[PDB]
Amino acid sequence: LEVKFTKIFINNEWHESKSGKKFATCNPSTREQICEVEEGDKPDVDKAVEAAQVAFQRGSPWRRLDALSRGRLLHQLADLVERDRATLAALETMDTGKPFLHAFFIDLEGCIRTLRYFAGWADKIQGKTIPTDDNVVCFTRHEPIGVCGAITPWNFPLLMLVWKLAPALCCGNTMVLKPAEQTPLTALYLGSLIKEAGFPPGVVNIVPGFGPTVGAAISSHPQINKIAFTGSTEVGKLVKEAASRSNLKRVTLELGGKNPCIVCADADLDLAVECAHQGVFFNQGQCCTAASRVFVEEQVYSEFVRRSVEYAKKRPVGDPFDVKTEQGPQIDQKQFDKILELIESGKKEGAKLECGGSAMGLFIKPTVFSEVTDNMRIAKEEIFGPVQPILKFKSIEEVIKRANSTDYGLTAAVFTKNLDKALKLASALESGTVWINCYNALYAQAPFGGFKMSGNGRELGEYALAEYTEVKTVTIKL
Amino acid sequence: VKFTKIFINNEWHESKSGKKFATCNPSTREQICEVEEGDKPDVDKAVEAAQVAFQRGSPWRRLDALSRGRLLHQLADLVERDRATLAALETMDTGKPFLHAFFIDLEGCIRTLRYFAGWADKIQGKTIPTDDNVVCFTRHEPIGVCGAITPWNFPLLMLVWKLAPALCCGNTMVLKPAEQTPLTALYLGSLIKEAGFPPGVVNIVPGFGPTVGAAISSHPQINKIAFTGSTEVGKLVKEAASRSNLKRVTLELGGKNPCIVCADADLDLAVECAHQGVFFNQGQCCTAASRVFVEEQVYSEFVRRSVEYAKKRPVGDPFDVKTEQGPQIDQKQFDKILELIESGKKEGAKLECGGSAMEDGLFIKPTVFSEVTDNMRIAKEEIFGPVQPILKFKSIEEVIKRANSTDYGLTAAVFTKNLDKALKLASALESGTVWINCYNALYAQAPFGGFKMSGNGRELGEYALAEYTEVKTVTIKL
Amino acid sequence: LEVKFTKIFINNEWHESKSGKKFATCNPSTREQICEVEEGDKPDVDKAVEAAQVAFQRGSPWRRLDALSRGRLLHQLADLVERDRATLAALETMDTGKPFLHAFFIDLEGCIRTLRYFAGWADKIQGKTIPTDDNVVCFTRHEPIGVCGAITPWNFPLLMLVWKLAPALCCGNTMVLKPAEQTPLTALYLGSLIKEAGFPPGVVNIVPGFGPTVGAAISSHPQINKIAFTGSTEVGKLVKEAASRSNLKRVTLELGGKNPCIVCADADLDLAVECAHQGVFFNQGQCCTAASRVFVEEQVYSEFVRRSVEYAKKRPVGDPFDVKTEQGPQIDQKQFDKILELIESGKKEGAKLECGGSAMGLFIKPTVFSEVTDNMRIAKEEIFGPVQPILKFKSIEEVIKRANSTDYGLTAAVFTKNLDKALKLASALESGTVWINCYNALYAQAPFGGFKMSGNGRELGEYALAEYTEVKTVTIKL
Amino acid sequence: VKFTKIFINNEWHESKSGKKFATCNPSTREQICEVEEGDKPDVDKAVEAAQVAFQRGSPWRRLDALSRGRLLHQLADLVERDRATLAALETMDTGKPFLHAFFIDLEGCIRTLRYFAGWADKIQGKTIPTDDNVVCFTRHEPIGVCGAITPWNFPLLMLVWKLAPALCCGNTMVLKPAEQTPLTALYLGSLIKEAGFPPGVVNIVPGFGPTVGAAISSHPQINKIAFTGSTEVGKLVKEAASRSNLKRVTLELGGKNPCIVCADADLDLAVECAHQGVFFNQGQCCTAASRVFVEEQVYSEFVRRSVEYAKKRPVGDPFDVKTEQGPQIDQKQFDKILELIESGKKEGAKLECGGSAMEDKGLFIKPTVFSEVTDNMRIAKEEIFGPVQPILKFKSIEEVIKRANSTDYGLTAAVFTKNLDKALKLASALESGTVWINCYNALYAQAPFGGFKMSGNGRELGEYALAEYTEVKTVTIKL
Ligand SMILES: NC(=O)c1ccc[n+]([C@@H]2O[C@H](COP(=O)([O-])OP(=O)(O)OC[C@H]3O[C@@H](n4cnc5c(N)ncnc54)[C@H](O)[C@@H]3O)[C@@H](O)[C@H]2O)c1
Ligand SMILES: NC(=O)c1ccc[n+]([C@@H]2O[C@H](COP(=O)([O-])OP(=O)(O)OC[C@H]3O[C@@H](n4cnc5c(N)ncnc54)[C@H](O)[C@@H]3O)[C@@H](O)[C@H]2O)c1
Ligand SMILES: NC(=O)c1ccc[n+]([C@@H]2O[C@H](COP(=O)([O-])OP(=O)(O)OC[C@H]3O[C@@H](n4cnc5c(N)ncnc54)[C@H](O)[C@@H]3O)[C@@H](O)[C@H]2O)c1
Repeated sequence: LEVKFTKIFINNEWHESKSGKKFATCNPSTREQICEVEEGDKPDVDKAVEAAQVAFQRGSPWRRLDALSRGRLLHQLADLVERDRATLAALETMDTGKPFLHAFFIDLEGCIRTLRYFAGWADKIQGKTIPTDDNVVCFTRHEPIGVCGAITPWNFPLLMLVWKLAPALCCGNTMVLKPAEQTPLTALYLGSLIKEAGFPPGVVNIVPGFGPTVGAAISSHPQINKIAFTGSTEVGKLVKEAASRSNLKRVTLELGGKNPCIVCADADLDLAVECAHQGVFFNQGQCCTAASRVFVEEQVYSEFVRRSVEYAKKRPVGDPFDVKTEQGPQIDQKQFDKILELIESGKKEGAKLECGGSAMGLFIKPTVFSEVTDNMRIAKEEIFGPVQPILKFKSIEEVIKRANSTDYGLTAAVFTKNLDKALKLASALESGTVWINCYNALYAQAPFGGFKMSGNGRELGEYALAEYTEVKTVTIKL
Repeated sequence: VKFTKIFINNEWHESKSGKKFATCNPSTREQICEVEEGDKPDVDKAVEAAQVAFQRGSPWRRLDALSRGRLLHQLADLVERDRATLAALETMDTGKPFLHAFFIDLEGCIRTLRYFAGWADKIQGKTIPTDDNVVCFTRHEPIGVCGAITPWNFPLLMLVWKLAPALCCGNTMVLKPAEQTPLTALYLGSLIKEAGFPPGVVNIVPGFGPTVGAAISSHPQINKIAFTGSTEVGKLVKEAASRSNLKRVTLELGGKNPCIVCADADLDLAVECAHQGVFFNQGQCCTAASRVFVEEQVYSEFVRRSVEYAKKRPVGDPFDVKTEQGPQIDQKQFDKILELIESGKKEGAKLECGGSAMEDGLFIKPTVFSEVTDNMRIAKEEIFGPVQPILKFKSIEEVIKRANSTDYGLTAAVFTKNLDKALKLASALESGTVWINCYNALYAQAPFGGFKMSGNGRELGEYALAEYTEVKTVTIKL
Repeated sequence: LEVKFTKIFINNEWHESKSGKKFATCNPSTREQICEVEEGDKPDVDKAVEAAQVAFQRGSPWRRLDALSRGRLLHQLADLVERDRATLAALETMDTGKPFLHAFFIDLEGCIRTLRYFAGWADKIQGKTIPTDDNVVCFTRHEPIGVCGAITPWNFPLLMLVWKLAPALCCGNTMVLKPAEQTPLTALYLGSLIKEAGFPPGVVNIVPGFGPTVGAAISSHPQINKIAFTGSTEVGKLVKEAASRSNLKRVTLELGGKNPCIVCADADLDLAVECAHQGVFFNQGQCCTAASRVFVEEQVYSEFVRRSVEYAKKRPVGDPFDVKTEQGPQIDQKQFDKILELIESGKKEGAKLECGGSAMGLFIKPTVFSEVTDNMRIAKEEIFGPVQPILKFKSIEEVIKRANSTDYGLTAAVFTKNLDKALKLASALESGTVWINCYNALYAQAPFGGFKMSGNGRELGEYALAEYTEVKTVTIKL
Repeated sequence: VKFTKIFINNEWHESKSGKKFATCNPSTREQICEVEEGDKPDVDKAVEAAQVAFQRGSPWRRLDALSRGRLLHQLADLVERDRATLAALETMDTGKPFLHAFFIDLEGCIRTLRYFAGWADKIQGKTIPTDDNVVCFTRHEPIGVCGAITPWNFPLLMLVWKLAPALCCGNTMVLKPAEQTPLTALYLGSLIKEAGFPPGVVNIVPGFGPTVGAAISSHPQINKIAFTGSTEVGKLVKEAASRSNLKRVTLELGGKNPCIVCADADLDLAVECAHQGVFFNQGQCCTAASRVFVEEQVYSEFVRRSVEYAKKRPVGDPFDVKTEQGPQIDQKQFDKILELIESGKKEGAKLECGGSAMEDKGLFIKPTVFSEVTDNMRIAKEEIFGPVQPILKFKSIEEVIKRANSTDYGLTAAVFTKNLDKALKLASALESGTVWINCYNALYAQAPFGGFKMSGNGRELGEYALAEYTEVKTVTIKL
């Protein structure tokens, strides 16, 4: 499979970098180089931001479109992505090491449902008419914010981009996007379909490059109105801070978590075992929603640990293009070493290994730690790799205090047949999403986001539209 | 003056340092009293009080939704009871005409409280259609402990715009008034205790910016901070939030608000509205109409009648029945104003009245400048004083570009009888509020806030609830 | 306690019937006459409708009020009802035979919560701004429907009146009310409070009288815009048909039902026994929400029947004014003879009397039927008196078909600890309200109403506002 | 004409009676085909089929929300693929200019389908805060089996305004097109089947009013009905609904809609708008501008410019690219109109053009303008539904308000003025479901439509349409 699109994307034309520089992207499954990609910088960002400003200029074609046509263009874009679903899944797998079937049936399915879902909102973005006084007409407009910058991570490259572009374009904004340096490939392909669908030049522009260079340039730009970042807490902090330093641009942040997973005695234990396994080990464990703190009630603890080890010892690891591969390699050696060091962490600290604990190329064998306590490091640091740490609890209100004691709050899951327990837990957990008797159940129509240091604002759902619009009161006196 | 101490757990406290700052009457230039000077150790005590008041099982948490509303109505009952006392303190602290604080500043607080009293049992999440065997819904939960930082120009009302939605939504608060204007907030606490609010739901720490405010903005257990004040400090607040615990942030900041006048318009209506829109609150108001664009056909007549309005504006003792304009807040502001006046002369604008102080005394003569251009300082910097600069224009598409030329975007006003002209302008002005044939037309039910660098979220109306709640998704598999 | 209000209420003035006729109202507790009431007719109706028309006329004081003042007037009325709480409760007990404490702590509490809840909606009824084309402004108004008529039954006189008047006034309509002929007293007393709160003349008018006479004049009236009826299916059918044949006025109906009460094996039996008993015998069983069909899984059945009988054998029956009286007399002899004929029915048909079955005065003692089948009379006909029948079932899917087997669908209740059983039943029961491990849990903020033949619109919650507003599209082109 | 039979369970059926009725082209004045004549026993079978398809556990009920939407998009794709065929039949059955049915009627169907396609995964209930230990929420469930009864003036489009929201929300349907205009509905049935809607989700029974329509409105297992047609039959529908099972009812009825012209209006813009608003679809329109109030001081100049617009309006064969007005729908309407015209003279209005038919053979009526009209005349009170523009005269805004609100009708209103306050004051005072300003017939799938007072009950189009096709359930849980 050959990589067509490697340049910078602006006014629906392909540009090479002003500096002339280029950077490489590698296949984590072979460690070998894939291609060279134009490396943009502050000069390239400036150009893209101009373009998106002109395309947003009042009187521009994009602004003159009627709402329903914005939806038509997103439905066409989604049509093209379905036409080329296999290519895109494959570019994604070469760049991230993800199983091809996971790329094809998950990442791409999510991009199409998201794109279609927000095409549906485009003529349904409604403000309000407000009663005040007898002789007054007062109403509200949900106007487009303007120029929106988007900065995405390496673990769900295409999908995270789509979570932003889909509501942004639906609402009538324009965009300058920046993929992670590790994985520019799909984003760039997508830009080819954006031309082929009909989007007027300048509505979407794309500058690949590095964090402290292209990304900082966006976050600090004086004529970008709004920025949406998905990635690490560390960088999220800087992005909000550069945003406020510069022009006070609006900010959406989705960051990581140490997400709890609570198993009650009265759970259906195999559903629970099955979902905590999938929740830990999906996408090589390199996923923001990973189920990295599994609390089990004392009475079913050993039976839970046992059954989980079976699942982990039997999980096929290999070449992501093999159809039976359920786990590929980590993204690169930098993550590889990060993970194994943290396994040492728990060894060094008293946790009980039950399987794995070593490498196997860039593969790490599925690892289960038994008998984990809150103060351990694999219990407080997001591991972001195939490591399942299992803890033990006695009380319902005990487990609540313990799950809520991190600084983060992205996700939680609870497993029980008991109506009163499921709901009482769902209300008390400080989490952006609480799954009950399921894990990784995501929907285009259900909002997603963090409490606390897991982030700001929401993506997906009707709630995404609040992030891409500016509210205007018009008040008329008679 | 009865209330001077730090308010925590419905109790009055001396500063942990024992220090005290003085508050002063800008009319008499005499000192009203001394107020406890808080610092970070005081803020810690208040935040802890608000945390405890917010734990699950807490009296405040276990209250009915509708009970929260009844609590807000009883408070608004109390403010209406002590309405004259409160308006009186506010006039002492700010120099504001007593009748203005009584019929405007105080009237806003009672209706704001009443409006948000009615929202308590109407904060509604969503139930979301997904799959045949899935129940998925969203809950609008309180963010938690909420910080307010308010300015000196509308001390009690800018307070209430924050306190009122916050409580309605079930949060707790730590409030910091401006060092110049602490009294009303300290009095409001006593009414909160008399109203039956459980202790710790509201805590008030008076003191200063780089001290108490900075403590509030970077605290690790404040979840959300709401700021009204200057742009320079708003940036600092958001930076502190971004760098501490990523707390949610609302900003209401200033503006350079245009006031557009077509030859079409009711000139008598425009001249008074523009006049009241520049001079209200001694010009010290976020919504001040500091850039009056007039169509040349009616230009000179506008200047003539505005000059008359200004020459006849009664300036004097705020407590006298007929005072329309009191003294500026303090000597720092006073000098700021005269210095910007002078720059206008030095740069070529045409003085038509005022330009001077009066009895040295903190009063400034109502000042009108004609022949103003966009490059001038009196046309770009926010004066916060009784200075009305009048500009000139010819075409509508010319006026739009000139008005949107700031980095600000709080407020705009348009005067015309032409249906299409009115609506075209309402759509094109990049401002949070566009008034048509009125000015300063504010309602608890219409939201308020800035485009661009004038601010971030919204206060008042239904949109204010967005800023004091967190969206959780609960997804259940069957 | 002496009745003060006996006459017809129109333009805030008391009036004798045009005919001079009057009808008596009697105390079921005694069988004796309480007083005489002016009996209106089509002539008096016509006069009331004109009052409502003039007060709803454009430019009238009522229409000139701002929305938030409609709220104040509702808060003021609620305050009056709370001030005279015990008197209204007593008038209602005199007229219905209801326990005073039930009149005081339920009926009246529901009136005060409803008045206050809909006071909060008045300045919060919002239409929409709709995006279409570049040069078009389109928005909607939720305008007031106009003159609304309201017709209530005898079993909750004040409460059912309030359920219509609170949302109707909240949205700015005007009304003509009609109590049941059996209970006019409290409706009329309320009218005196309406004058005392400050509602403009004509906003509310009351014309007591009989169904086919005053009630038909309302349903048929060419200048009433909306009718809201609570009562019998038979009369509800006629009201809708008269409304259609006349002027096509809008219609709300809340009718009766045969409401199922489903008990699973894993239910908390004592809770389930407690609520199914209370849900049958509340208000002497004379309740639209009554649990006249109790399905039990045949593992707990006899143990359910047993404990049920203990509850029925000891529920104290006596003078509604005695503190410990939990069951008063039936509304009159006509209702009395309906129930005990219906008992006979079940005897013939093979049901097992477990207790009761006889009279004692106008009192019926708690009667429980066991071994009850779908085809029995007491399983299909609304008993509307203290008769608890108990059925038996094996499957979830069986009980689902059997409960939906009616033409009615007002309420349902479900008892189980099982998360999946609760929700499955909740989604599958064709009922306007489904309770889970509770019964008769009503809130001002939660809508109420019927599926199928149990009713049409909804009452309470935001959803009631739809029944009292008319939608207008305004579309402007530039 | 490939499709003439009864559509039930995505199959085709002959009437149980074996009877058929004729449909005829109002331009040829000849018969197009025969269509099965249904009666109650066929409506029972269709209703039955709609129930089984609606049973819990049925395919349609197990689809996820988004796939319901994907189906509606898929059907809108087919309507656009066969756009010409569908617009043609419509012109054959109605007399409508082909180009009007292609660019207006058929375009409204595709946008309506596509707008409500997007709503299927966005029908959102509420969660309600009550007590510390209570979970309370609402669900917006499908009402169940829905029946539609549509008129002959916009056959396909009035059908789609009903089918689209209903399907979106997961209902099933029994449709009945008007006996004059069955063809498009039966063609639609094929496209619903080719789109892969499960059998029974949509069922179509052609036939007559006191027959099939009455059978539908009184059916004990139809849960909800949506009716567009005349007021007199709308009353009958609601009555039958009340006598049977209290099924929910939506009514879109007629109007006598005012069109108000201020002196400060763009007169050229008002003239054409007023003209196209009276004469569209040969005047046979619920939105028709059947009462043109003009201010005295542009009055006679308005009349002058309208006459010119009328005398130059090309009447003729609907398939000629330059026809702007075809023939009336049949002889019955034809006589209605002429009989209302003559009474116009009898009562003293000033004919200014038209007032007669044209051919001896044809069903064409000359564009007819009346001046010097007054509120008491019949052409000012009764709905003409034909090419007749009566122009009235007024002085005051408060006077024009009272006069315009004086009907029992209240569907639609139009105001022409440049004055911001005049515009908005009238928009609040006019008791009408839709008030246009400086435009006419400005309809969008996103904006609701329907009557005040006797012009109807509910709304169609916009989010408000979903309210008529769902049933609200509260679920309250105690902990
Ligand atoms: N040495 C450490 O302590 C440490 C800790 C954690 C992660 N890391 C490194 O960061 C990576 C985390 O992976 P990730 O992509 O999911 O999260 P990330 O936050 O590092 O990157 C997310 C997105 O933000 C961009 N970005 C990075 N820095 C930016 C900046 N200052 N301004 C604007 N944008 C910026 C990135 O190019 C990317 O597109 C790891 O590969 C690891 O090498 C290092
Ligand atoms: N051109 C200038 O010299 C300039 C510029 C900006 C601000 N200021 C000062 O601010 C005042 C403007 O009036 P204002 O009250 O409306 O705006 P402000 O900037 O002083 O902010 C007002 C509120 O924010 C608080 N605050 C101040 N500094 C803070 C900090 N570092 N962190 C957290 N909170 C802080 C203050 O206690 C006050 O309650 C002026 O009087 C002036 O002294 C001056
Ligand atoms: N006042 C009048 O003069 C007047 C007005 C309108 C229609 N009509 C006559 O009605 C016929 C159709 O005109 P229209 O389509 O505009 O209005 P309409 O109300 O008669 O028909 C609309 C729809 O309702 C159906 N329908 C008719 N009677 C029904 C009934 N009893 N029960 C259930 N459904 C029924 C029809 O088959 C059609 O589908 C014409 O023949 C016309 O002459 C007369």
